Amino acid sequence: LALSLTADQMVSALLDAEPPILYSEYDPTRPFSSMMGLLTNLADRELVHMINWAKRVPGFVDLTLHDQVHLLESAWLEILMIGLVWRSMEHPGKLLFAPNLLLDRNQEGMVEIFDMLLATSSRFRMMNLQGEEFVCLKSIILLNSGVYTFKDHIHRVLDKITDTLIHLMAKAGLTLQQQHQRLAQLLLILSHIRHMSNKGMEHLYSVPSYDLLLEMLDAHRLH
Amino acid sequence: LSLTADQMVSALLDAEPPILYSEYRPFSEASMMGLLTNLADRELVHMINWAKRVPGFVDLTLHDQVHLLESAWLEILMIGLVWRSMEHPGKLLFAPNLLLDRNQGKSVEGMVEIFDMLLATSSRFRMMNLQGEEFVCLKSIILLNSGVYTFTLKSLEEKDHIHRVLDKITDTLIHLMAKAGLTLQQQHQRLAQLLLILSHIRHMSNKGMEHLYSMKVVPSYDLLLEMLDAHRLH
Ligand SMILES: CCCN1CC[C@@H](CCc2ccc([C@@H]3c4ccc(O)cc4CC4(CC4)N3C(=O)c3ccccc3)cc2)C1
Ligand SMILES: CCCN1CC[C@@H](CCc2ccc([C@@H]3c4ccc(O)cc4CC4(CC4)N3C(=O)c3ccccc3)cc2)C1
Repeated sequence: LALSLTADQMVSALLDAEPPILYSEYDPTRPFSSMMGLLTNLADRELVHMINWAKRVPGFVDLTLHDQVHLLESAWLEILMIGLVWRSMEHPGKLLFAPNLLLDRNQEGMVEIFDMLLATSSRFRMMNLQGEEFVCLKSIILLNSGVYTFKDHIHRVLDKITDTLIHLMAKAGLTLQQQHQRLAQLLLILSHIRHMSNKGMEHLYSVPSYDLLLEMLDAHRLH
Repeated sequence: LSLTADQMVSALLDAEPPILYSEYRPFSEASMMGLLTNLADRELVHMINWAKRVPGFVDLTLHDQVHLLESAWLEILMIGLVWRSMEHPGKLLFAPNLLLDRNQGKSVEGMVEIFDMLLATSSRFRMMNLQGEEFVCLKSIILLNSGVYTFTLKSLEEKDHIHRVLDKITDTLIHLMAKAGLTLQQQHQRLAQLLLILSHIRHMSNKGMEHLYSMKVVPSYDLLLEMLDAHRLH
């Protein structure tokens, strides 16, 4: 039934599903120093809203809960990262983790990933990434990050998102050549977001459990 | 940059490296990694020659060429392996005389996880019926794209050039698919499917990089620079 939405209906649904921007849980009256504790706590709170968002991506909830959890397990860090890059676009050289937690690169192994995220924000700024495009990209990360590491339904939803992205670019006046060129440009940034998630995962080990994710998904009560 | 799509395909097909063999030290679990390392080392030399023939690559500085190869070489080995393996379900065709199944990939801690990811990519290629012309385009995208987000006025010019070459490879992939008779819808859908596989190949390369370091092991910047930094005396 979700595969029957029009491109405009798909965009509207994704825009409406957007999660809120959360704040860091630091007392702004106290001394600043604890950064990883604040960032970890923010990420933990941002996961619940991510799950609520995922449940509104058309087609996601037609999957079994087991497969929903596996997609979230694969995608959650990439999704946190692309959200961070999106909100940092208009803050050259800085990362807007929260509206009260804007850090620059001067604030072991952290700067390497900080620089990669700053480079993604700058690429988004160079391409003039639109909000409608960003929500489609985030939905593609959710469905594609865990699809090879477990499928037909996932691929049909991914195809619908590609159609929606192309529709947005055609509506913006791009030529057919510019549409395919921009689609490729946006999807190649996803490979860099995967790379960052991989390197970020290494840095953090230097993971939300299946049960935690399943609990956040709040299963229906008639099994 | 002025090549047509047809000329791009032709240049990429002509640049393709040869399929190398393993030595004919009999094969055993104990000798496996030595055999695979020796093969990869020989493939890397041909990979350098191939890269210099990818349109637009040698227009970049030496330093940037090295950086792009440093970031891409394992992905390139892997996608080559997945392509060689596409017609052999359940097996990885490292060489025509070195065709392994995943039970052979269990002797080393952490190998079977990567082996399975590679088999899954091979299966995906097969389900998509990936064409040879599409493959060489994807391999060229990996070369130009994997390191472009990890690099001055010269750097800005290099990045603009890389993105222009990437755009012409996109145009080439679309041309191939149009020529194959796909609708415009099917063309953008297949372009997206192909490019999303590159995210999985990046993931496999990062996991592979961790596995290689767990064992002992990469081409140094200086080694890659030595092979790329050729003289003109031959
Ligand atoms: C209860 C189960 C355990 N939990 C479950 C979930 C797990 C959470 C681990 C965790 C801890 C911290 C981050 C932040 C963070 C926070 C919010 C954001 O939106 C984005 C980010 C981006 C990010 C990922 C790179 N990050 C860093 O700090 C960082 C930024 C630049 C350079 C180096 C590091 C994300 C994720 C811990
Ligand atoms: C001083 C210079 C040092 N050299 C520089 C170059 C470096 C070479 C390290 C090196 C050693 C071995 C591989 C093989 C290999 C060989 C050929 C192929 O086409 C592809 C592959 C694929 C690959 C990377 C995953 N692999 C494995 O074994 C493997 C396969 C499945 C699961 C787990 C592991 C590649 C690369 C060492």
